[PDB]
This record gives sequence, C-alpha cells and structure tokens, in this order.
Amino acid sequence: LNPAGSGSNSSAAGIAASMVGSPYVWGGSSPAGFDCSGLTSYAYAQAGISIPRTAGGQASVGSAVSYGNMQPGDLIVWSGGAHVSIYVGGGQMVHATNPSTGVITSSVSFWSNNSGQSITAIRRP
Amino acid sequence: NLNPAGSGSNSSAAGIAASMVGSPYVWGGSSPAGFDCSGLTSYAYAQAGISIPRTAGGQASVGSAVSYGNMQPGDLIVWSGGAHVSIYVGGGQMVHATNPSTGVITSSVSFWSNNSGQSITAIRRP
Repeated sequence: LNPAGSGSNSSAAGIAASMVGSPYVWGGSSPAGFDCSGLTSYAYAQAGISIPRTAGGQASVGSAVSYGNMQPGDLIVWSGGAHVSIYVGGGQMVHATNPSTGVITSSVSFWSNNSGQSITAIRRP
Repeated sequence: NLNPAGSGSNSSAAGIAASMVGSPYVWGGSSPAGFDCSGLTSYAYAQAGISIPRTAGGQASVGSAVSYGNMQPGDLIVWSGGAHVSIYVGGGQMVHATNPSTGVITSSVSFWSNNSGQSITAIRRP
C-alpha cells in the first residue's frame, strides 16, 4: 500500500519538525504547547488539510499505508488512539511526548519495541 | 505597516523551507524536484497557504516591511533588488537555493551580507 502523496503531506512533516522543542501541554494544539493529536492536527491544518482532533479519529482519515512505504507526513496511530506521531523520514517520527521532554524526534522502531504500544494505523491524508 | 504580528503561515513557511534543505537547485525550479531562490520562497508560502510573487524582485513588495532587528522565522530577505532571495529561519540563519553544487542550504545572514557582495534591499512578512 503506497497511496498518492502530495505537497500537503511533505509540508505537514516539515511544519511538525519545525515544532520540535515546543512544550507539551494537555489539550494544546498551537506553538504555545501541544498534546500528541494537537501537534499532528496543527501540522496538517497549517498545510491546508483539516484532520480530526483525536488520535483515534485521525486513524480513519486518508489512505492506509504499509510500514515499508511510509513517507514524511504519514500519521502513525498507536494502540487504537493511545498516541499519534508523524513520520519525518529516516525511521524517525515527531511527536508530543510529555511535559518533561515536549515535542521531539525519535525512532519509530524504539517506540514500537519498548513503549508497550503497537502501530494500529498508518494514514496518508 | 511595520513589523506587524506574525501568523502560523509565517512560521509554517519557515518550517517547510527548512524541510527542503538538501533539495537540488535548478534554474526556474519551484518544486521538491529542484528550486531556484524565488522558487523555494514561493513554494514554501504556497504550501503554507499564501500566494506570493514568483520572482525575487516581486517578493520585495509582498506583505509588510520588516526591520532587520525584528526579523522572525518566515521573513523573506531580498538581496540587491531581486538578485537573490532567502527566508529567515531564526538564530541568524536563512534557508535558500544557492547553486547546483550546494542546492538548498541553511546559512548565516551576516556571512552573506558581509561577503557575498550583495546587500539586503527588502525584508518582507507575507
């Protein structure tokens, strides 16, 4: 599964990457502070595409992507909505973690192997 | 009129441009396949939802005037009346399509002002 990618996908990835270092804040969806679905929602809204506010809702939009076909901008939903990240290439994802670390870039593999969470959806708006 | 409040489009254009670092430079280019200097700034803003002039010279008139000390990520820096254009990304750095040998890079605004022979003729906030 390698559905059609667009400028909005690569642009959402670039906006998310530029937000690295932003604070984590419960319910946040702006540069003042993001939660996990608020960062992905914000990145796509700024690229001109509205996606649902919750990780669970983000799991149903766009086209299904297979793991090996991930491209920058793909939304990775974890354990049915427990978490959401945005793929930025090189096996890395950008995501709002917790108040101690804020918005970071880290390994998809490390999170899948050690967080206790599993990828339940990979979507390409 | 002068140094007006920035928007998400400004910070978003800066993020999109920074993500294009490593892209090839190509004469007349305005896509990830290859960019010229004004093609990169136009593309970054189009992806952030704003249409700006295609040429560096036209970008000198877009949006509002900005003074050097008030630059914020997303500000367009026009050089020698359109000879070059770059986008400020903060920390004194700008992203720009240089030439085929280096492609799109991030480099110092002060290094370019002091040694390129070019001068800032306009700083604009779309």
